[PDB]
Amino acid sequence: WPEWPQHSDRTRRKIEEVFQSNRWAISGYWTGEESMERKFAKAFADFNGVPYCVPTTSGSTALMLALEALGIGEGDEVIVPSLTWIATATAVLNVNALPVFVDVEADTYCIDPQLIKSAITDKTKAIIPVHLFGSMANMDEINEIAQEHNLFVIEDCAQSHGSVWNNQRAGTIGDIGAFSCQQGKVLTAGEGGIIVTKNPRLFELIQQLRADSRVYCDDSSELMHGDMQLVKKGDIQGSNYCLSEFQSAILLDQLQELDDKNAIREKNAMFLNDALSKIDGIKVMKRPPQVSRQTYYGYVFRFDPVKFGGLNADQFCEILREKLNMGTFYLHPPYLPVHKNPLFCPWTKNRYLKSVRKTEAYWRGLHYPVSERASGQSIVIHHAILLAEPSHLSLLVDAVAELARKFC
Amino acid sequence: WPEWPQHSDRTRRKIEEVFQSNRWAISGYWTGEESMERKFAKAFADFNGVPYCVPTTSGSTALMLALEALGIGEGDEVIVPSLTWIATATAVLNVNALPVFVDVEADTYCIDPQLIKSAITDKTKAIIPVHLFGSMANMDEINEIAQEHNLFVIEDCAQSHGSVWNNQRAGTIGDIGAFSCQQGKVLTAGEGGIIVTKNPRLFELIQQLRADSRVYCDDSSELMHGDMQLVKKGDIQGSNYCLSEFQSAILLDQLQELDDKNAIREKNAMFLNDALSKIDGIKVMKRPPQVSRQTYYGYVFRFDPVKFGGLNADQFCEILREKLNMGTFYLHPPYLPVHKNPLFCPWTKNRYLKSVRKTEAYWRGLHYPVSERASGQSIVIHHAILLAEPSHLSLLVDAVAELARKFC
Ligand SMILES: Cc1ncc(COP(=O)(O)O)c(CN)c1O
Ligand SMILES: Cc1ncc(COP(=O)(O)O)c(CN)c1O
Repeated sequence: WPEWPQHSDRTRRKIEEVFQSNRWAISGYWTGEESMERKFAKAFADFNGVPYCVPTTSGSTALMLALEALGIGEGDEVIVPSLTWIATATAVLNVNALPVFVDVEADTYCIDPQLIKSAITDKTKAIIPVHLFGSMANMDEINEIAQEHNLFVIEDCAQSHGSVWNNQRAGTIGDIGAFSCQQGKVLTAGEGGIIVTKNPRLFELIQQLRADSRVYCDDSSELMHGDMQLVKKGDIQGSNYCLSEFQSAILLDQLQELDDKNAIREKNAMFLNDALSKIDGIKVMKRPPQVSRQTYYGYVFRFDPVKFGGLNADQFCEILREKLNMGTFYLHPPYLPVHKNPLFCPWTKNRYLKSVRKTEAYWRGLHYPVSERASGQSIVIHHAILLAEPSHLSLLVDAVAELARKFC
Repeated sequence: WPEWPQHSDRTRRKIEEVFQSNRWAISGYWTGEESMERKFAKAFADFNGVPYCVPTTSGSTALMLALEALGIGEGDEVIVPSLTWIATATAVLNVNALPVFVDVEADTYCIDPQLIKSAITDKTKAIIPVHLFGSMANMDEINEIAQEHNLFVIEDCAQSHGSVWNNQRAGTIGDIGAFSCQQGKVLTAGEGGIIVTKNPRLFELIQQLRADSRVYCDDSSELMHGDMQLVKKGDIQGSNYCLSEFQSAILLDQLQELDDKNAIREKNAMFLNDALSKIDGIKVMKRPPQVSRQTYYGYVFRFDPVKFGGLNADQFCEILREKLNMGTFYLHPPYLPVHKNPLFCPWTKNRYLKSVRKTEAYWRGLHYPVSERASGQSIVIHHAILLAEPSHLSLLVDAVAELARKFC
């Protein structure tokens, strides 16, 4: 089976270019030509059809800085989906705000717009929709709600680089878009993050937030070898969340084939959708008409335990991995909801305000039915598998079909 | 003149090893052999003679996590020197605590122990001494004060990798040591950070704080290809501050020659100390008897404006750079004190608690005479210059000597 990550001599070439420039950080001085960071930023901005792009250290930090740039802090509430990686919620706690969970839709696993209004209070300042696995949150409904209630929208696109909703790439629709480039993502450098926005003011603030209150110099063409490209601004307090040049170089390389590989993943995902949907008891995810291009970080399908011998997703996956010989990293059940995830334990850290970290019972006692049911009756196939030949993917289909015949 | 950073085919070899392992992140699965992160951690721990080492994303984040691990948060005060990079103070604000500045010593530019007591209040929980440029803070005095007042000590070693005080490497003396591996530092991968501690409990907490509440599995030798090396713990809430494998690889390479290069820098620094000290009006930094090995991230010497035509450090440096033909990055005046640095502007961010960010007047109105005088009558030579041949360094000495004769 295809493995992940993937590299080529082109990747090595980009790394060699960093060594030749002898500039390993954006805070390093100008050595003659543009930094890998800015070259990648320009390329990704074009890819996303978004005015501004600022690379950073991780998707988690990308989310945090997005919140900081919007002026979110103590006393504020931010609405987030219960089903997602814990970072979507911890980024909120990191800025002293309170994450407020809302359940997801049964057929997309993305935040349910019809449950958002009920969670809005006078403290609500933003919503962080997540385009989970291989689906997009309903940005039409979400932006309508955000507009009516004067709320900001931050798109968590860590699992949807390149997805398109009504001809707008994921991340360009909300006020600020955040991406992760951690190893498992479709665009990766091992570690890495990306922030994008259409607003010029936010672009300046984001730069400062990740470069110790600094911004790019007025004109890079006027720079001489030895001159600093980052200059003081001081409009907003920032810290160091600069991506290394080695990572920006790898991202530049990986980006050149992102659209093509996403196209392959989608072709195969659709193939699976039509094949798996014919099996009684299997339900594929519902694709919104507004989505013209879907990036599949993870291919998800659901099953009815009643029609599959009462198996839970863990057992279902174990059976499939044995039959297909693929690793746990590549075929497994979805995350546990954030409020139930052992990795989510805000109350254990004094750094968090007592008013927002609450107590163990406060979070664990929350109830979000749809999100909770997900890890028990859904199967997630990592995108690398979607790069395999159709003949190979057919084996997965046959496996699910066999298992089904075993209970029919 | 020698430039920085510096690499070799050994550096390229380490990078190729990461590509061969196809594991680019510590959160990636086991691919057969130990991660670059753990190999570097083990090597650096041996280098520092410290029990535990956890690599992270930056020196700024290293400081922040050190504070989080010690339980520092809202309502706490942390004593820091006025003369240092702004991160020493912003890391404190990042955990919702209040940084409290103390002036530095005239002949070392490190926090003045005799001024620390006066700053201690019932809210004080820790002290963050910084081993600035080419000097070490008096750890004897600081640990005595910390012991008497029940305070934690976090050593900011971003500018002193390898320094030795009473046969203990910088960072191993306090409760937790933090290091930066940003491009300009003596040990670098473009971006990067390191945390070290002697305490087993803190080691576990630090791991979780940088890996989303996870720790290393019980035994890596029992791991099969495909298995995750990071496992859930949940004793303390963490976020993602994992160093990429590419960076850990470069650090492993750079570490192998760190001690030798530091030895060269020190030999040359001493040469300069004996030569420059003979010039009327020039004062070298005072080296504590307890320091047996001094890492010179920056070589600093002071001058008496009264004996040097009233020149300020900026003009003095401009003259020297013209005569020696070296860049501003390599020869320049010290930082402005943190409270006066335009990059330090806590009041501009809502993320910070109103109680700790205060106002512009609160910080800018502070007064720390020694730290303030530093940027006006001190010259800093970047460590790369200290790797030059003695004959070349003599040119610097001749330049200062010429300038002196011009005012005599
Ligand atoms: C929705 C979401 N947000 C944020 C993150 C964090 O990304 P990172 O591990 O690069 O800090 C992830 C997982 N990578 C995620 O799935
Ligand atoms: C004392 C000190 N602390 C922390 C830092 C921050 O280091 P970093 O740029 O790797 O986040 C620096 C400068 N690198 C520093 O001099």
